[PDB]
Amino acid sequence: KLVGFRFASYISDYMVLQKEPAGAVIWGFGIPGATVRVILYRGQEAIMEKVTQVKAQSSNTWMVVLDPVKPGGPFEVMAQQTLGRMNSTLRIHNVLFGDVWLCSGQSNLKMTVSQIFNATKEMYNIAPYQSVRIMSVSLVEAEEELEDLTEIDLPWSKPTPGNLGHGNFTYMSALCWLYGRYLYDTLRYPVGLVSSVWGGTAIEAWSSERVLKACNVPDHGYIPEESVTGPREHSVVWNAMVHPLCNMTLKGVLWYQGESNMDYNRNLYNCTFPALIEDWRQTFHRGSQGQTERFFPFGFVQLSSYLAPPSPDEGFPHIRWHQTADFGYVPNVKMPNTFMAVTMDLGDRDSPFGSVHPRDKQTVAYRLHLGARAVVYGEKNLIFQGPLPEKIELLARQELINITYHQQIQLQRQDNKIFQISCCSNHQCKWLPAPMSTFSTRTLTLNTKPCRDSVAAVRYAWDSWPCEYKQCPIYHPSSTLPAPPFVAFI
Ligand SMILES: *[C@@H]1O[C@H](CO)[C@@H](O[C@@H]2O[C@H](CO)[C@@H](O[C@@H]3O[C@H](CO[C@H]4O[C@H](CO)[C@@H](O)[C@H](O)[C@@H]4O)[C@@H](O)[C@H](O[C@H]4O[C@H](CO)[C@@H](O)[C@H](O)[C@@H]4O)[C@@H]3O)[C@H](O)[C@H]2NC(C)=O)[C@H](O)[C@H]1NC(C)=O
Ligand SMILES: *[C@@H]1O[C@H](CO)[C@@H](O[C@@H]2O[C@H](CO)[C@@H](O[C@@H]3O[C@H](CO[C@H]4O[C@H](CO)[C@@H](O)[C@H](O)[C@@H]4O)[C@@H](O)[C@H](O[C@H]4O[C@H](CO)[C@@H](O)[C@H](O)[C@@H]4O)[C@@H]3O)[C@H](O)[C@H]2NC(C)=O)[C@H](O)[C@H]1NC(C)=O
Ligand SMILES: *[C@@H]1O[C@H](CO)[C@@H](O[C@@H]2O[C@H](CO)[C@@H](O[C@@H]3O[C@H](CO[C@H]4O[C@H](CO)[C@@H](O)[C@H](O)[C@@H]4O)[C@@H](O)[C@H](O[C@H]4O[C@H](CO)[C@@H](O)[C@H](O)[C@@H]4O)[C@@H]3O)[C@H](O)[C@H]2NC(C)=O)[C@H](O)[C@H]1NC(C)=O
Ligand SMILES: *[C@@H]1O[C@H](CO[C@@H]2O[C@@H](C)[C@@H](O)[C@@H](O)[C@@H]2O)[C@@H](O[C@@H]2O[C@H](CO)[C@@H](O[C@@H]3O[C@H](CO)[C@@H](O)[C@H](O)[C@@H]3O)[C@H](O)[C@H]2NC(C)=O)[C@H](O)[C@H]1NC(C)=O
Ligand SMILES: *[C@@H]1O[C@H](CO)[C@@H](O[C@@H]2O[C@H](CO)[C@@H](O)[C@H](O)[C@H]2NC(C)=O)[C@H](O)[C@H]1NC(C)=O
Ligand SMILES: *[C@@H]1O[C@H](CO)[C@@H](O)[C@H](O)[C@H]1NC(C)=O
Repeated sequence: KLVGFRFASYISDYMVLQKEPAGAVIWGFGIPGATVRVILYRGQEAIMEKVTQVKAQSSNTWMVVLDPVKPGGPFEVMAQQTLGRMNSTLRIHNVLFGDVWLCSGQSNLKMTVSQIFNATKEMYNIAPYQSVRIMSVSLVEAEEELEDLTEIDLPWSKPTPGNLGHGNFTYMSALCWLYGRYLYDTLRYPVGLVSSVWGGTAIEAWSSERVLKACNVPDHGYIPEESVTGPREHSVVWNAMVHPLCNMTLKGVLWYQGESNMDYNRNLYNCTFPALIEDWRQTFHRGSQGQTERFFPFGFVQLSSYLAPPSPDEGFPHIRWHQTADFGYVPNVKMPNTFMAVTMDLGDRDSPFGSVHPRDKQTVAYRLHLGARAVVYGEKNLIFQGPLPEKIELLARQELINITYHQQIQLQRQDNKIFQISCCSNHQCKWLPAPMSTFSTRTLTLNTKPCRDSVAAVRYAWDSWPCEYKQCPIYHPSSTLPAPPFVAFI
């Protein structure tokens, strides 16, 4: 109905488009049946040209896929609209080509540069990162999937101190920006960061109907008040803030979510999250006409610490577990081409926003940058996963449990209460603290004395607030990566 020739909403000046091998997609609206010519200029020279015609059927859209472009810039992109004796031209300037990353999640990734530690110096450190272009999607929800973005908080723009730290939970994600900054330090070519994030949302709002069907999520349509403070309805956030973007070619996705699922559909998270990334991969693949990799990188953050009221069953450790598909590490078979950052040891007790919103986002960006370099940018043989036990065995006569880790381990502190084992007597189990007894470069021996001989399972770091800041027991000496939490059965 709106027949005004225009680019898509997220196509503006200063943007970053996807680089070779993938081809950037340029689409917009116009008059049905009119002809559209999209020309890419390097300076004043027209490097390339594609031709298409605006759909005469329902969509009312015109779309071209450019040829692979080499990272760099600046470029210009022009679209010309012609029909009969009617002529129109659109031009966007200072376009760059490089790796585009989509950041989404809830309030912890909404947190801005102005809100984190060392805020001012990070805010004003942009001089070497002017080719790290940024955009923040405004909060909109919709009952049905949308073809275009309704509302944009921060259009494509070069980073400045003001737009980096532009308020409380507003413009630029500290995590997204810092991660893109590490990425630019490494890659040294243009990076684009599009952040569409809504605080206090459950993963159901971010998933389409397909994931809900695949995981048999209860079709309440609504979600317990306190658990989630944002849009309850299913898939609305996805419909209005992520679906329109799936026609943009992007390098990868950064994801920080799970806090709102601690007490809502907890036990289905190990289904929904892998299903979510898979559905996003497929939908972006078809939306960009195959330009986005069908298995594009999906880097995510494991939930951080949280000072929580005492509870018999805490959701946070369960969600930390389910975020790995109950496997303890990524990438794994259920999540190929994915990297993770463990953040439970980066707890902030005195944060003004809450224990759940720690201000140390630089360390998170560093660990995510390790994961990305290893999994995505061919920096193999770089330690990006924390020490995880390859072998667990039980010595019933010695009343011990011998655990051996794949990587060498280094002891930062002993915690009698961090290791817990389950005591199933009369076939009724009970979780009890198991103190560490012996330690070695690659193995440690736990003690069973409090549980007699009915041992069934062990678990490590299964508390919402497991340790104090950067003070967890087990660490890698070289990589400064913490031993991730886990549960194992005997
Ligand atoms: C509070 O926040 C500020 C702002 O971010 C931090 O200060 C920056 O910290 C980063 C990271 O330490 C510094 O970046 C490093 O700079 C070194 C040289 O930078 C100078 O020289 C280059 C030209 O060579 C100039 O372009 C640049 O502007 C600087 O003048 C690099 O050598 C570093 O890279 C390598 O270092 C290690 C090895 O030691 C490698 O392992 C790395 O992978 C990497 O390859 C790095 O790029 C930056 O210079 C700091 N200053 C500013 C103004 O940003 C504070 O650290 C932070 N403080 C606290 C307490 O949180
Ligand atoms: C994604 O993650 C979720 C949560 O981790 C998984 O859902 C649970 O998975 C576990 C393990 O597969 C299931 O546990 C089974 O529970 C049975 C009884 O359940 C009752 O008791 C528990 C607690 O006591 C209550 O919470 C529950 O509501 C019921 O009242 C046990 O009988 C099972 O054990 C039997 O078989 C095993 C097989 O080896 C023996 O070792 C045991 O001794 C015993 O004979 C088992 O413990 C649990 O039922 C699942 N649901 C819930 C709500 O907890 C998903 O499976 C997981 N999905 C994927 C794909 O990873
Ligand atoms: C960017 O890439 C994405 C990739 O998905 C594309 O998104 C697709 O957009 C179209 C919109 O045209 C979506 O298709 C629409 O689905 C409607 C509802 O489907 C459900 O409900 C119907 C009955 O209610 C069932 O039959 C069906 O099986 C589903 O269960 C259809 O009703 C739509 O057709 C009707 O809508 C238009 C209104 O615009 C009418 O004018 C038509 O005449 C027709 O009656 C339509 O098919 C599609 O679902 C989206 N993809 C996905 C995966 O969901 C974008 O199109 C693409 N953008 C560009 C510019 O290329
Ligand atoms: C960004 O947010 C911080 C944190 O505040 C908390 O989180 C926000 C998301 C909101 O939900 C806030 O309602 C919430 O408290 C803000 O810090 C707060 O700053 C204000 C003003 O500087 C402080 O208010 C005053 O505090 C003095 C104490 O000396 C009282 O006497 C006054 O009457 C008045 O209440 C407030 O204490 C402070 N809160 C915390 C927890 O530190 C911050 O202002 C905000 N910044 C911007 C730019 O919006
Ligand atoms: C716990 O398991 C580890 C792992 O095997 C044992 O350490 C091994 O000890 C043998 C002794 O001959 C060495 O040859 C291996 O090289 C050791 N492995 C490693 C990784 O160091 C350890 O002895 C076991 N401890 C107990 C009490 O059973
Ligand atoms: C549209 O106008 C521009 C500038 O006047 C011109 O270069 C172009 O050839 C025109 N296209 C038509 C008339 O189809």
